[PDB]
Amino acid sequence: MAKATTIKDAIRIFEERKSVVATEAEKVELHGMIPPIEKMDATLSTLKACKHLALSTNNIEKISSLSGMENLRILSLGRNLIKKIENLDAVADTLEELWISYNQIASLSGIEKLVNLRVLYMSNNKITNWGEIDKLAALDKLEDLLLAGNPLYNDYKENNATSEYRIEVVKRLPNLKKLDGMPVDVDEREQANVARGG
Repeated sequence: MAKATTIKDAIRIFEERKSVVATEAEKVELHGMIPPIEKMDATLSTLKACKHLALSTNNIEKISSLSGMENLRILSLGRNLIKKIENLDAVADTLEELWISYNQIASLSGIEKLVNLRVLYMSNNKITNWGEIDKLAALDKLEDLLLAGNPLYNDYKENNATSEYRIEVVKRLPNLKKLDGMPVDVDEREQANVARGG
């Protein structure tokens, strides 16, 4: 369990605790992070040598290195926790491929940005603000996004609204190309035929 203070301490701690090979590496493969993360001086410097960030379980209490994460492009993460929003803006502005199996969020700006990104995978995300999250989450534009785990979508209908979203994509096809393709089930050729045909 490496903490999150300075760049020398953050990487040295990650090399002695998580036993990883950051060293300002363009691609770092860590496992777990520290929940009180706030000042990422390492991100600020490693930003020059930053491109792919890989993690497994990381809680985020705060985040001051938004510009540091503002240069990330690939994010290999499987579980992360976030309550406020102070990084998803720049992170969503520069990220391209965000892989997040589990991720809990509760900020309208964070969700709108991370979803506004290019392609993202969320099989276990935590969002319950259906009111704005539903459409405000780039629902009518979002390029590629996988959503198969959350109270919002599960509130609509576990496996009854997901496929419905697919029919809305094939019919209302505005910008988004892969708005949660999990429920595709090769039925878009039939469901969208009965929904788009009539």
